[PDB]
Amino acid sequence: NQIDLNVTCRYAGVFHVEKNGRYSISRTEAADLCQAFNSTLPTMDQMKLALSKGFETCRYGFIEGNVVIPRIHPNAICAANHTGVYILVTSNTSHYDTYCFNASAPPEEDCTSVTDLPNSFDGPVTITIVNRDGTRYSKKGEYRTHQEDI
Ligand SMILES: C[C@@H](N)c1ccc(N2CCOCC2)cc1
Repeated sequence: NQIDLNVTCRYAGVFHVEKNGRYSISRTEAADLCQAFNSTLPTMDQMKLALSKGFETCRYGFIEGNVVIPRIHPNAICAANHTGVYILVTSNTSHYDTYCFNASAPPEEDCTSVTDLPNSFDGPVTITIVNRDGTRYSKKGEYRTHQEDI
């Protein structure tokens, strides 16, 4: 019973979380997942500030109210070569990665690794935080509160 959570640098508190190496998070699971990091889904203003500090990904993820890709450098296979906070407009499907916002993170680029999952609750799952540099932090627990996401 294992969940891998690939996480990024934080930019103005905002970071990206990909579960199990594929788009697999529902909006309800995304809110619960950020809560395990003492975090919330970023507002659009929080994500725009993160972008301005250097944050970009090539993956769709939830923020509060939308699914987006923050882009700095145009790339034909990332948000169709757009820059800025690219907003997904038309999709059939509901599962994406998520972004999270930790208000206690540093104000600008924080590319140290994530070494804790501070607010996970008791549970049976081995949850592994996987950093971009490969360093891992694992803990037994659970973060999902909605049955439909388990
Ligand atoms: C580098 C180390 N002090 C550290 C950095 C970030 C985190 N996380 C906490 C959970 O939410 C995002 C950031 C944990 C520890």
